[PDB]
Amino acid sequence: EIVRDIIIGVSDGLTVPFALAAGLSGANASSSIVLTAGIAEVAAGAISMGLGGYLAAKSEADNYARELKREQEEIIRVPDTEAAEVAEILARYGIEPHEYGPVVNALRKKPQAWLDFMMKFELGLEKPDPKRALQSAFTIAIAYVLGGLVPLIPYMFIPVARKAVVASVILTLMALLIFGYAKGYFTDNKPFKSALQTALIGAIASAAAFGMAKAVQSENLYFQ
Amino acid sequence: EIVRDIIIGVSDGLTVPFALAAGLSGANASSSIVLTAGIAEVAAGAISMGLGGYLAAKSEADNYARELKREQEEIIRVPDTEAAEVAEILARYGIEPHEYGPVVNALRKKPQAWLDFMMKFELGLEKPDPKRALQSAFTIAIAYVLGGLVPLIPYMFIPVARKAVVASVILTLMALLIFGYAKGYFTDNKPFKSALQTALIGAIASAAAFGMAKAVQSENLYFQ
Ligand SMILES: [Zn+2]
Ligand SMILES: [Zn+2]
Ligand SMILES: [Zn+2]
Ligand SMILES: [Zn+2]
Repeated sequence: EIVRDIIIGVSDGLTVPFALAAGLSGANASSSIVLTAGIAEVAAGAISMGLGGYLAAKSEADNYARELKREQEEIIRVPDTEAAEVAEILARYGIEPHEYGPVVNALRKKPQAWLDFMMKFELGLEKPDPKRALQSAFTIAIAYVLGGLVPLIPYMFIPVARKAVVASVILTLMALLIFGYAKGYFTDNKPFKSALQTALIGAIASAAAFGMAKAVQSENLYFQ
Repeated sequence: EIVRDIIIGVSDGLTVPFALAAGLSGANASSSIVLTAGIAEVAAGAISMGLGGYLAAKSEADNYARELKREQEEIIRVPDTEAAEVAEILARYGIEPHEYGPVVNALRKKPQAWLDFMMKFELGLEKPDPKRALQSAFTIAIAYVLGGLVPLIPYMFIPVARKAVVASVILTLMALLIFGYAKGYFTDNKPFKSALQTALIGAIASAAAFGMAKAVQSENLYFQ
């Protein structure tokens, strides 16, 4: 999870901060203009995922605990109505009633397990950790910033943008092929494929941002 | 899902395209410069989520079907080893062996159900639809574009950016309060809270993008 949040968050700040930066460079914009947009974009990105992460986590933490309660109240007020819904669960998996019948009886004495299974199928069996909800957001905001920084560094040292964009194109394509392989070392296999696929989303968007940076600048003589 | 993808995708293109646009306006940048960055950013965003959506969906479609096979091969080659892992599942929920013992026997004759449950707990019970995987990406790219367009429209009609940003601030704050309430009409309740919370992520990031647009422009006399 946190390994995914810090790598899935890096691959967003590596692509869009690069794509805009290259697009701005392509439309003959000054390094300084490429930074002001890019840093405005990185920070505006990190806040949006930072709070978006802790608005979904803090909403699902509340919702699944609230959904935990609503199903217990259905298990309590009308015990057979809740029994039938998970009798259906037992039934659903080709389990013939004369054996699962006694199961409900032991379940009616001990709440947790019977509940937990109906719960598993209602709330997805995902009772979450409250602290790791916050840790998900801070880790995704940080990794997203650190990935936006990578395409931007050269424009900080090189004030001709069409000079910097060549250093930026190689640095981040190196970074996309490194952090593409790392997103394949974990989770799904074939890390050389993931490397090339993150490099290719880079290219597609950096080229679209270039197509569109130029198209809006299309009547101006200099970048205005 | 598709209702979430088209509304969760709108709330990204409403916030970051606005935040940069306001930040650029705040640093005394021309409408035309605010469009060239913003349209570069919207398109570079839509490609990144467009392909990111169909690289995770097409990877999990393959992975869970591949994970479906690996567990069947463990269920086949060493039937008792797979039995023990889901005998553990049965055991785990306070189910005493003399009743679930006969369950495994009927399960050893019929593969699907026994498999499906171990599968449910290994692959999250999420065998996915291949077509809806693609529909998720096209719907999130489209909703993300349409949401970037909304903060940008006024700069297209109004060439003084500090004039346009006032129309943009009201249009999209209207849009965040409308599409914040709609993300509360579905999923979690309390839609007036969700409205105000999407409006507030707007403000936090639009203010951070403003803080940073200005800070990089801090030594220039005019926007350079
Ligand atoms: Zn129930
Ligand atoms: Zn029920
Ligand atoms: Zn197993
Ligand atoms: Zn096993």
